Amino acid sequence: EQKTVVVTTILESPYVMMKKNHEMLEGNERYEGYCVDLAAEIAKHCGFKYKLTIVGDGKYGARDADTKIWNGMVGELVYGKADIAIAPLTITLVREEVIDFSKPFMSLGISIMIKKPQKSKPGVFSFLDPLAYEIWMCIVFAYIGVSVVLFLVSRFSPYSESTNEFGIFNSLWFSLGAFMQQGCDISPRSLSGRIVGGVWWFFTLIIISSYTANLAAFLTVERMVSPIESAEDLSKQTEIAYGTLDSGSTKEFFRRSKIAVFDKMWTYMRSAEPSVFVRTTAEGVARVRKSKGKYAYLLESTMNEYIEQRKPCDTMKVGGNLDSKGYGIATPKGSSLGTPVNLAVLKLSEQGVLDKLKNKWWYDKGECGAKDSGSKEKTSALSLSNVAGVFYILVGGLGLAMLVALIEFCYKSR
Amino acid sequence: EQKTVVVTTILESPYVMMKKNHEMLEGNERYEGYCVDLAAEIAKHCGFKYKLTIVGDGKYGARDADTKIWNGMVGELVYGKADIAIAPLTITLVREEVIDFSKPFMSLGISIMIKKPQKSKPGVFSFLDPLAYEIWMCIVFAYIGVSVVLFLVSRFSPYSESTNEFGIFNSLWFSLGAFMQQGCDISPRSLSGRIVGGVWWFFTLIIISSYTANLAAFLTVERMVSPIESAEDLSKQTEIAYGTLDSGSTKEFFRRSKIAVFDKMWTYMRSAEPSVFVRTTAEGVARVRKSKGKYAYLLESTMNEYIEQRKPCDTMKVGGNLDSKGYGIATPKGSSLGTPVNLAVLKLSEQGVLDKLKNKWWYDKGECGAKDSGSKEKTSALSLSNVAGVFYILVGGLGLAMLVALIEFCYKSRA
Amino acid sequence: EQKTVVVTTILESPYVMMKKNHEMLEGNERYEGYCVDLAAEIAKHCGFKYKLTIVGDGKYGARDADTKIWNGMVGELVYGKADIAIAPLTITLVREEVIDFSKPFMSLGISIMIKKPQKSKPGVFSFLDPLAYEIWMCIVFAYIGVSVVLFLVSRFSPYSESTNEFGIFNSLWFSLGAFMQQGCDISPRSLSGRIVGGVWWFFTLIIISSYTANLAAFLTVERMVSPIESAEDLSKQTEIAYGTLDSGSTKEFFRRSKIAVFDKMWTYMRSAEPSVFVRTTAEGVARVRKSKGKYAYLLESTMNEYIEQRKPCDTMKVGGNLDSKGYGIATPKGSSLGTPVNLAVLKLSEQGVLDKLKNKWWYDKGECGAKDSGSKEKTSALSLSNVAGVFYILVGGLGLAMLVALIEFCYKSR
Amino acid sequence: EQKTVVVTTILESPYVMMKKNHEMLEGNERYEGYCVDLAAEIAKHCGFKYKLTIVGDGKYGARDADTKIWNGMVGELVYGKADIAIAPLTITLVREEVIDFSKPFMSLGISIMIKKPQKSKPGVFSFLDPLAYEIWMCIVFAYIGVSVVLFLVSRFSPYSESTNEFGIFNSLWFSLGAFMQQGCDISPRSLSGRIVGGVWWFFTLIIISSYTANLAAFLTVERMVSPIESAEDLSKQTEIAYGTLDSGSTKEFFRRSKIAVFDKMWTYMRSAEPSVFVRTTAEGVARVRKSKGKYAYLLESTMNEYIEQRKPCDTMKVGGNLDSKGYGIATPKGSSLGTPVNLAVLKLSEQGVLDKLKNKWWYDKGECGAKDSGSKEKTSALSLSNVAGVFYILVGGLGLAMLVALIEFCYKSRA
Ligand SMILES: N[C@@H](CCC(=O)O)C(=O)O
Ligand SMILES: N[C@@H](CCC(=O)O)C(=O)O
Ligand SMILES: N[C@@H](CCC(=O)O)C(=O)O
Ligand SMILES: N[C@@H](CCC(=O)O)C(=O)O
Repeated sequence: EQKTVVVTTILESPYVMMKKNHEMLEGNERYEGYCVDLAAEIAKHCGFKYKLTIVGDGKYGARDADTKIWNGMVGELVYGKADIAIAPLTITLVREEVIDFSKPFMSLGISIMIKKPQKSKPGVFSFLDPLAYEIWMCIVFAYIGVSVVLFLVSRFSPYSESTNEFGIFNSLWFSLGAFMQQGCDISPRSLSGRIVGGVWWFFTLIIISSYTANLAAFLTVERMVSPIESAEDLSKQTEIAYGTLDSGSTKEFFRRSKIAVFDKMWTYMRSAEPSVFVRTTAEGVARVRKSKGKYAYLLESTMNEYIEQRKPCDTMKVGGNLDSKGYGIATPKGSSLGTPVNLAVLKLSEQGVLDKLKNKWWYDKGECGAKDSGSKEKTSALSLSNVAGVFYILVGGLGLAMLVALIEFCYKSR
Repeated sequence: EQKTVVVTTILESPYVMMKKNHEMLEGNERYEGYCVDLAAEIAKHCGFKYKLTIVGDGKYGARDADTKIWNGMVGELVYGKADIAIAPLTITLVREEVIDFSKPFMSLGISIMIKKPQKSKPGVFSFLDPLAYEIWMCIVFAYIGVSVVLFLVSRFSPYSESTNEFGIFNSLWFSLGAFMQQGCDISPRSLSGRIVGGVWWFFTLIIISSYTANLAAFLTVERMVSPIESAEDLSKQTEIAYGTLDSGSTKEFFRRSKIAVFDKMWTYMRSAEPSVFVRTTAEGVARVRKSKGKYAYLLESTMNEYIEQRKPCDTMKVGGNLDSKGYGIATPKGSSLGTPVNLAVLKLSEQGVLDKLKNKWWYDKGECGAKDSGSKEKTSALSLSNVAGVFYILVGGLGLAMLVALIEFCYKSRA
Repeated sequence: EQKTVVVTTILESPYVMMKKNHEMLEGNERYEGYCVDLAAEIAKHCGFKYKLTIVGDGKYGARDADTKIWNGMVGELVYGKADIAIAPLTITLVREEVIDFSKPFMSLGISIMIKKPQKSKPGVFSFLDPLAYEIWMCIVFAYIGVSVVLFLVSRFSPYSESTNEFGIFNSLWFSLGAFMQQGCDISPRSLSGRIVGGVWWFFTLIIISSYTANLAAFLTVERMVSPIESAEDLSKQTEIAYGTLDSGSTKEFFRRSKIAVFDKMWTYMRSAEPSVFVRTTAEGVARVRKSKGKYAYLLESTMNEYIEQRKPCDTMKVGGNLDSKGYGIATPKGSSLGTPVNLAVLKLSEQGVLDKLKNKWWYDKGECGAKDSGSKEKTSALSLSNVAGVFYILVGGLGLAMLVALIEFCYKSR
Repeated sequence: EQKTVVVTTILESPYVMMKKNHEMLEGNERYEGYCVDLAAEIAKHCGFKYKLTIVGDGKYGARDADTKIWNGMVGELVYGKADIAIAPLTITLVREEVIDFSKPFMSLGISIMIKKPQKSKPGVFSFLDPLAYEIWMCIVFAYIGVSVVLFLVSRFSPYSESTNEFGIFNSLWFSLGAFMQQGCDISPRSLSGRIVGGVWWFFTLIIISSYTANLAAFLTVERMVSPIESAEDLSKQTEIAYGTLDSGSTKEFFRRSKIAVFDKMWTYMRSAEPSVFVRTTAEGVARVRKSKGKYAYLLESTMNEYIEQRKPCDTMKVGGNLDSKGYGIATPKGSSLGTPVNLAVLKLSEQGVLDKLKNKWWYDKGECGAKDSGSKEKTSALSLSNVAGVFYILVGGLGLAMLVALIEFCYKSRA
């Protein structure tokens, strides 16, 4: 008369959590979580008796090669260890053909997860950065031209030789002194020269004012670096390594996806030399955190958004997710339990209690309000590294400067 | 053949479009599009003819208030006006209850679209913008008087008037270099003149500082542009506006959902006035183009990402997909052809023709060059264009002095 | 009552709002008195017809002195012209004298409302602001001393005295030109003088850099700053007049209040010139908007909030609530209706419908919601009025400069 | 008769406090405070004898839900161990059904409480703080090296060393003025020297700009601090924690009210651990005092206004009151004292004796009132202290140069 069933589940942290009294409790009491209280609600509607169990394989597990003999979690259904599965498991025809599935309870998709980027060590020459590259070339050519035009106009028969000191060497010297805003030893006596002298002042005044303003702007609200826009970039580059969780349905999806980017990524991962795949969520997390972002991990975004709130907040989503897929309850073929739980799942889908479960197990567990910069940093003094460049230039210049005197003296040695 | 199957259709690119000269063509040949091809695939695989018909009221339709009447294509299905529905009809519970669907053939999410904001190429002389015309003009007038007074004071009968170099031209040349803080070759000696020098120096000290400060502040403000992202801002931002197509089941979803984000959205849309809703997709996207920044629009991501690649290329997606849905071919309740249709759908799926048709229709029409993809977010770099004008001023200045020196020669050679 | 009642009500937008078709709507269907038809729960139980009736005097009503005449609402209740009032009216013993009350449905208090402040025109001399009076003073004494010390040490006996240009006049000239960062031809050429020269350069360098930095910060962020915040300021009031609603029981409360700050306020409000009070909401509103900078108005915080979200969004709450009191139903003494309606108000408080009663009007009409610092209009060009001071100084100095030459000329006339 | 009625009370300032000589005094004189004073007016109106008694567990108490056994003062009132109680217990319906109350004698508001923000005392040389110690150090060495190289290269024979003025001391004088951008009297002649000059010029041009930019940034970040205001954003801020007294009426209010912001507050108060709850006002205040900046507390505003006026003055109100409440004297149901007590309360209210008590217990007690008035420090201006040290450096510099001339005299005076 009486009847009981065995249930399969998995200790996924968003879905099932190990109760502190884990030493001796039964699976119907050992556990709490979205799967646990979903199962309780299902048994409340359908009335059937059950016991919770972990997946005996403790994993999703891969298909047996060349046979597709099922993994632990599916085999426990097919071979009578269990008759119902309530787990975060991907809906697909390659599974629907062997076992029945309920209506999906959630809709979700693949995402990348990456280490949150951090401030890099500043560049040795980064003191140039505000003013952009090309302008320095324009400045150089302008200085040349200005010196030449000054020299010519100064000496093009002002009525004559020796009438003033403006030699070409001295003309370059005047041109250089006028820029860095320093002592002026001489001045153009002639109108055309005073004219040439004039505009160069306005030009330097504007340039310097712009530079000093912009550098001041730069030091406020840094808001920099964004190394990857989407997996597009990850498909163009090859330095950063990546891979899926092993045995995952992502691997089968890529195995047959005809999209050129995804087909290229698949053929690479098939061709990848090191061990790109990870067996566990913990391994996938640790590998990225170890790699300082040099390796990136693919997972269903609903795990990422759970880990995102579990401090430290050193991980982030990027990209607009990969696809859309359902999660649902599963049932082996011919099992009488199938439709009486499927109708209960339909009830919950239309009654909306799942929104209560989602609130209870994700949104109430949000912690990391640091996303919105809830606390304001304080500026600190410049490090020596932020200006180090100028000292090398200085000392090198002095070193060169000594050499000239010796070579001049050796020329004048006879 | 028993009878030609009555097909309901609505004009929507790329699903269905009018032919270039449709008025010249056969009634079915009048139309072209993704679904028109698929209709031929259905006719092939199931082995019967079909008749294309435009949906009379031009909408999917919804349940009428307080009457439970059905209008739109669904109305035509529930009242037996047609035999099969061929349109990007989304599958939802409140309609599944009365019409039958094949296996889904495509998956989608909802998306948000906005106008591309600007083309901010700086003006040729915009570096002057901190000071405005009047300040420069008054500086110009002020410049003269200082020299004039210096000259007048410098030259008088010492009751020895030759004992100073402050001629008129030198009295100019002193003052310009003084204003630029470049120093001088000579310094005034009379008590009167030093006062003038002092006040002109003070004037300089104020002006140059003010200019530098203002330019710095201006760039500082520009750094904080902080554009809207991820639609989360629409929980709090209200300077923007947004809305949806009318009679779309998007509206039913929004008014039926209770998720606090989307509850807030429906609360806004239920109460904001004047009506943010729109009756047609064509004028809806035009509403964004007309609103030019103030009104955003919500639509299926498939449509957003079709449109945004079209020739004008003046709009873009923002944020990710809000949810997930799918299309299915639909037919009245108990239509015996429905299972043959489901088999045809399954075979066309397995054959990959669902890619074939999409690969024809989407990628060739991707005529926008997709430049300025945002892959280099300014990097705070001060572009050369922003300062270009000064180089023209410099070159012109140098160009003039040649001609000056030439006429100076022509003078010195005959005076 | 004759199985029929005329509910005393007042048209006030936080509680009752006229329907558009008031030319043809009649009875309760002329309005949306959700603020009443819940408390009418006992009217539902008794089944008597209730008409939402406009208070005859259109005002909260009052009680006279001497004659003790009862006005408006109060009059029509005590004279038996009306029978039940659900009007938003203040609980006070002066009314408990002749009528009785239910438990108050909500609590509120005295509030004060002013026109939102605005940026005035810039000050003529406001260009001085970054350094303040003390520093601007001290610079002068520093300049004096530096010149004096230079003159002293430069004219120790060289061995013949006055072997260099550094007279006192020239010393003042040199030190002034050194302050302004200007070309000075003469040089100390002496140890003590060079020492003195150095420090003055370092001093000016620091001063100027500080000034420019601070002004740069000043232009980035603006804050209007409210001129007053407290009742103490209103006791120290300069010109801004203030007053309560006329005929309002807050006025009698102020007449009753003995506490020294409020007694001083009252004795001012007694001794202020006539027309300091206002009789209606609209009169107070217009007076405040007319008072660009001359008057401030006091009202109940719930009405302040109800206005604060309306258009134009040009008013603000200032300060805290001055007191607290309840609003509740009022009825003639010992009424066979007034007794049981308290049961309705009680159990409606247990049901918590007060939250809906608030939300439907105060929060659904939030309208002019949050404004913050996120994005602003371009700072735009600096106006001439922000620097006008310098031009006056300049032209004044030039005008003076000629005078010295004429008097010098007349001195050298013999 | 009257068997020496027992009054229950809990110690709290200014309500009731111990006498400083309670180690040796006896009777009700062992105490001071608002309520124990008012007890004399109660005895005046009742005509009865009474004794003060300390509440054993020292708290108001709670229903103890899932058990429904009252404790605290309410416990003593329901189990008949307390004849009458006088304490700042607020009247609530969940209490009124257990105990009687007089007319309310005083009105209250709930308040938030925080530590004072520490005053930003300037440093004597804080003007240096933008530029870091190592840079200031290394500038000196670079200045030395440049000067030495300029000297050496200038005076090596030109083929004769008398041909130029660049002596060692003159070489030190050139470089200093060049670094300060003050110009100079003389200019280097040889190509090597001009190279050195240009290098040193570029170096200063970089340094001075960097210094100015950093100082401007440093002030800018400061300005926009925007401290917490009205404290309602404790519903939104999370870096700063806030507490509430155990068993207090507030502990019910946040469970029992259902306004959304207070809902998320109660969710915080439920979830946060170490718990927000505290057993005593004294140690909660101590917790705030030690947990400066990061911690806050909820209390009756009347208590904050008592506490914040004490000599330490390190704490203050923030924001407006949360609600409105009152206090009444309490007694078991149907006590024949109740109506006499209500009459006494009414009389004392009408007589204004409430103020005659209150004035002694707050207005003489206030001993901190220093607030910005007449003028305000915070507006924009820099204080003199913020740059003060430079003036000391200047004065000392001028003070030194006298002695140089004095030793120059002491040399020359015996040539
Ligand atoms: N292990 C999950 C997810 C794997 C994946 O993301 O592909 C499943 O196969 O159902
Ligand atoms: N017509 C679709 C929505 C189309 C859209 O919002 O883009 C529906 O029934 O929901
Ligand atoms: N609502 C107040 C009138 C306004 C006032 O007192 O200022 C009353 O019930 O009397
Ligand atoms: N004395 C108040 C304390 C209120 C509180 O702090 O929660 C009471 O009766 O509970």
